Amino acid sequence: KKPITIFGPDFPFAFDDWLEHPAGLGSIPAARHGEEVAIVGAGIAGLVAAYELMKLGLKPVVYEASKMGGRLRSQAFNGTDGIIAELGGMRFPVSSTAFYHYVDKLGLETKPFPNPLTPASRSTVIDLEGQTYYAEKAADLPALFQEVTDAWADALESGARFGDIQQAIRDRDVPRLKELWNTLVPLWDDRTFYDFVATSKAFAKLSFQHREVFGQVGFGTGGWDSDFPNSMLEIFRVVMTNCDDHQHLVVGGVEQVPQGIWRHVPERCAHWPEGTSLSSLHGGAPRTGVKRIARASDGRLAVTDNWGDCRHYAAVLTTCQSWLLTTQIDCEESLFSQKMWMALDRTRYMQSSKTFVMVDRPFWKDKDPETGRDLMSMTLTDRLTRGTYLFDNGDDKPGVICLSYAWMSDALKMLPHPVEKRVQLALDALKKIYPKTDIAGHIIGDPITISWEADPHFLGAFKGALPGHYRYNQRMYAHFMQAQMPVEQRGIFIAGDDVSWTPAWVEGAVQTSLNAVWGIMNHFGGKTHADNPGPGDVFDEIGQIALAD
Amino acid sequence: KKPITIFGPDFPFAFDDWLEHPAGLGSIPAARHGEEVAIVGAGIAGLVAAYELMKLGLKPVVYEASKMGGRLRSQAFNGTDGIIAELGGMRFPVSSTAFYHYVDKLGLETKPFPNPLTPASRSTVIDLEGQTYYAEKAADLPALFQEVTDAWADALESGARFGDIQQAIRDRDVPRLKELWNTLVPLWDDRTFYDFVATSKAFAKLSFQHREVFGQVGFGTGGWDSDFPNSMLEIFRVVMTNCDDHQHLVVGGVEQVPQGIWRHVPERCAHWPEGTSLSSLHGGAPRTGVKRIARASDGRLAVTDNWGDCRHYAAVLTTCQSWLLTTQIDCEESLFSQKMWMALDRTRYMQSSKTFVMVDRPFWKDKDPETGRDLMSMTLTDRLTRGTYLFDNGDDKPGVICLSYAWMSDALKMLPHPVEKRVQLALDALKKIYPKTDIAGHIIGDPITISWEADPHFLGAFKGALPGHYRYNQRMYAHFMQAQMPVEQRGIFIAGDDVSWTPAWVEGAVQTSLNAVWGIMNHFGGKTHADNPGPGDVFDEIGQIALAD
Ligand SMILES: Cc1cc2nc3c(=O)[nH]c(=O)nc-3n(C[C@H](O)[C@H](O)[C@H](O)COP(=O)(O)OP(=O)(O)OC[C@H]3O[C@@H](n4cnc5c(N)ncnc54)[C@H](O)[C@@H]3O)c2cc1C
Ligand SMILES: Cc1cc2nc3c(=O)[nH]c(=O)nc-3n(C[C@H](O)[C@H](O)[C@H](O)COP(=O)(O)OP(=O)(O)OC[C@H]3O[C@@H](n4cnc5c(N)ncnc54)[C@H](O)[C@@H]3O)c2cc1C
Ligand SMILES: NCCC[C@H](N)C(=O)O
Ligand SMILES: NCCC[C@H](N)C(=O)O
Ligand SMILES: NCCC[C@H](N)C(=O)O
Ligand SMILES: NCCC[C@H](N)C(=O)O
Repeated sequence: KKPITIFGPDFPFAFDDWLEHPAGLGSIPAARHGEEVAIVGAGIAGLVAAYELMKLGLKPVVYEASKMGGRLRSQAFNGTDGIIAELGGMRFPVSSTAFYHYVDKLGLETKPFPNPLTPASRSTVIDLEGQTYYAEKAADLPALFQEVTDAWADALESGARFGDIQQAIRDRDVPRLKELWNTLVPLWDDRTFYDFVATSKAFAKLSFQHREVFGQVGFGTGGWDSDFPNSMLEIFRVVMTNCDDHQHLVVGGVEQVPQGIWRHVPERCAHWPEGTSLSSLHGGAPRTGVKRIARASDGRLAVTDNWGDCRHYAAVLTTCQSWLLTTQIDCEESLFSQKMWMALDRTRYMQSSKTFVMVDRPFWKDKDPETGRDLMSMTLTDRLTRGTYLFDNGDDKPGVICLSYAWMSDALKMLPHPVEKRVQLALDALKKIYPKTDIAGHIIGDPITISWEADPHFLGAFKGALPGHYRYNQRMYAHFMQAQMPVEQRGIFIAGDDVSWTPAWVEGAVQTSLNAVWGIMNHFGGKTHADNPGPGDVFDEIGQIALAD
Repeated sequence: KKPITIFGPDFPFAFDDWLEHPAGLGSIPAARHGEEVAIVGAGIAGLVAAYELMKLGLKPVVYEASKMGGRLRSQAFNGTDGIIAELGGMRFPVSSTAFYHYVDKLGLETKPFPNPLTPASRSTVIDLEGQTYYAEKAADLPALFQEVTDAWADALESGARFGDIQQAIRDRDVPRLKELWNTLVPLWDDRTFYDFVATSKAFAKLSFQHREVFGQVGFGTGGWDSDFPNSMLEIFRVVMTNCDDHQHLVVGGVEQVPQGIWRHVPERCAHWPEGTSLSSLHGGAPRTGVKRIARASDGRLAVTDNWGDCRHYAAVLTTCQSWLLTTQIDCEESLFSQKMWMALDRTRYMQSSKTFVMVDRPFWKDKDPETGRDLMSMTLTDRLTRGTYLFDNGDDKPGVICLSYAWMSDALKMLPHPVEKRVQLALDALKKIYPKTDIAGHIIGDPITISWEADPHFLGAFKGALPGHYRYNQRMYAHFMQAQMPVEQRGIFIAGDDVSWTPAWVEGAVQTSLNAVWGIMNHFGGKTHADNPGPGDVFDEIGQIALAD
């Protein structure tokens, strides 16, 4: 059967085909070869754009204020080789075909992520209101859990034509997909996920506790409560494109994706000599953080770095999170329309924390000879840790444990606390769940934590779309299409997962980046090859519907 | 006409009458006079309770981990007398009768708060998408604003029987209020404010922009967007009890409320000698922060402070924000039912930042002879400052300007930034609005800022009730009623504005405190006088409806 992929629904362009086609993404007039384009941010969106623009014969100049990779960050533990904690993105749905294009291009290895109740996880434990349930398959759970699942399946089929939309995605039937999706847009933009859940037939006829347990742990594979306030359109996108199943981790860390793109030598670039990579073009490193972007008096865009160094470019791509164009960069107001500012400024970010330790061995696989149970499981709880994940690196390697992965309120619980207290709070919660398991005794190396909200170069883990934000996201996603733009707004571009329709998913950063590549190519008077048309060649036909004032 | 007051709707008890009645709040058996009751937190809820319990003949022992007054905090500027910035609560609706009972008791002076389009504000400026509107009265504003107001009035009357509910409040017609209110509870618990707005007839027939403007500035008297995700029941409570109009500030700072309660000598206490105040009972200061609460082997509650000192009490009231009973205090898990923990733990906190400067004089009242406009106005914008308030202390005193009062996303935009950058960001935004006004030149003293989310003794400005949180709030509000509780859960109490139905409003802290006074009196075998019945005497009859599982 044809795989589900992140194929629209908003802009069902085949990015994977565009990338794989042997003609390449297009071309730029030879007279513009070697011209510079500024790229703000060295995360996945900045680097994907830089890489493909280099291939088209431009000289991207990437600036990075903090760390290479942005929210793809894999921190090594003390003294180890190949043992990392994924601080940002960690579980990549195989529906992410644009992303996986680069993963494959680098020859990186992936393996199934130990999500609860999957073959990669031996066991799961749910702990709610002081009651603990062990499962090695879904059927092992109390009846309430299958009831929640059935009600969710049914609410999605009844309220979104889930099956029909997924079939259309499988077959890449664009006219059908748009018809279905475009029906849903004005009906669900303005409504929350919780409203979708509460007012569904399947859940309205169940107890409040079914809804509540759905929030805390779902049907035993993951909680939803942090996303309850979001526009249901966001959740539809996630489930319809299977963002929420068949996920892999990148072995050795996903940070190897941005780092590898930086160093990767394409077989063929336009203009550049053999052996050219982004790295070599920069002499090893991106430029420092950007402090200012303004229209210069020669018409170009002036980008000023932290040290006052000012350079001029025909085009500038920004990939930082949207608030940073006010908060961290002095970005001249007339460079975006007031409608674009409102979209960039009203956009909301979700908070997230993760706290990891390393352990001497995957001791959780040991059996409690009294009960038959693993000493420790993938843990979902209403306690402060919320989600605990177990990473097995082989019987003879240390294990890693994400003691707590938390979002929104539960992340904000940890905000002001240092790592020692984070870990202690988590161990004390996990001691309530597993009173007989000595986790502490196995812990080695250093403890690693993060709060994405705290960091001024991110002001959050990822966007979450509120009700009524469809029009904002539509403005942002379409910004790379500039033919109708006032001339004073042209030449600056945006990309990244906040521009995307699917914010907490790396595929959205990749796809928007590729749209910007097309926009920038076009800006330099370039164009796609006639046999491999690109995003902006079809955008007016199959792009996101616009809503009324 | 009889005033609107914060009279239910959930528990329409006449706290004001209770407080004012000459008999007093009740009594406790003489044998228990002088016994201690621990109070965690010296904000308004802890201090009200402590004050009323002292009057009944107990010895409250108040602990405070940080600053007296909690979220009633008035910081004096360098070198000045009587010139303060309100860092927490600042505008107290006159419908807050229990609160104003204590304000009057202390003889404190109040004056109308300079909200937009009131007599206390001379002018207001709205700045949206780069367009600026000046108004000295509502009619000065473009027609869109009156439309938004009409639609909101209409959505409230149509969807909530606002007029009826308000009449029932004016008349303190308890059966009618409850009938009207109880109808709304199951219908709106699970739905957001934005949903109520979008799906109203009045707004559904207006452009998206009408909704949007309503979020950003309302109808020209205040924005609603940070409250859009909350349960609509919360909002109903606000508007029905006039929390959102006729607001006063306390002259010299509202922190004079908690500080004067601490020092106030009642005419008559049971047991204590004349001249007794909370201060004199404590020898001048509350005890330090609490680190632990547990059941002791004598059957009392053990409270352990930061320095390891452990003291035992027949009753403990905690008034810190609910998360802190896991995050900051080791509070023995069996002291609360699991249902209670879940309420305490799931409760969500809103973020808030304010940044104030002092100016040499109220220069904003000067006229621009070219335009006839004030040099500066009460400012509502979509720019990052959001709301700017102007505080006139008289022509011959310095003025105070709250450069930016922001909530949620717009507060999170400032989170990691220091005060200098906060003030500069705000002055730059205000320069875009008022390009001809030199604010900087009038600024003297020190700048003052806060972010309530950042402080570990608060983990936010105040609760905001999410959809589906009615049951949690019902559990917490009712926790002072302990006759059916397991014995192990009795004797600990909670109060404060997160226990209340009206979280960002001081009256809710006062009303819950008073309930807990009742509970604690009852716990010590005391009771109200027959001619002045108290909260728990009528709670089972007029209390908040419970919802089904
Ligand atoms: C906690 C968490 C878990 C996640 N889990 C998943 C997952 O399981 N699966 C999945 O697919 N996706 C996941 N994601 C999302 C994925 O990681 C992102 O969508 C993607 O990494 C974002 O890429 P980006 O290039 O848009 O932005 P970023 O990586 O944010 O890149 C922007 C870069 O801009 C830089 N920058 C900022 N300001 C400046 C300045 N003034 N000058 C120069 N540079 C600047 C930043 O430092 C950063 O490096 C997760 C994200 C988080 C936060
Ligand atoms: C930014 C903001 C604006 C507001 N504006 C308004 C307004 O305009 N009008 C209005 O009516 N209301 C307003 N409020 C609400 C009002 O300020 C609150 O409702 C009220 O002050 C809350 O009082 P409380 O006693 O419940 O809690 P708190 O004031 O939080 O007091 C609890 C105390 O417990 C202490 N504590 C915490 N942990 C411990 C520990 N482990 N041991 C000992 N002590 C501890 C804290 O330090 C704190 O002093 C506002 C609040 C804020 C934050
Ligand atoms: N199970 C009830 C206690 C949960 C605890 N307050 C926590 O957040 O972990
Ligand atoms: N809404 C939960 C966050 C989604 C995130 N991409 C994750 O998979 O963890
Ligand atoms: N409306 C003009 C732009 C606003 C600017 N990004 C700000 O946050 O203030
Ligand atoms: N979040 C809106 C209410 C906040 C507060 N009571 C105020 O008037 O500022």
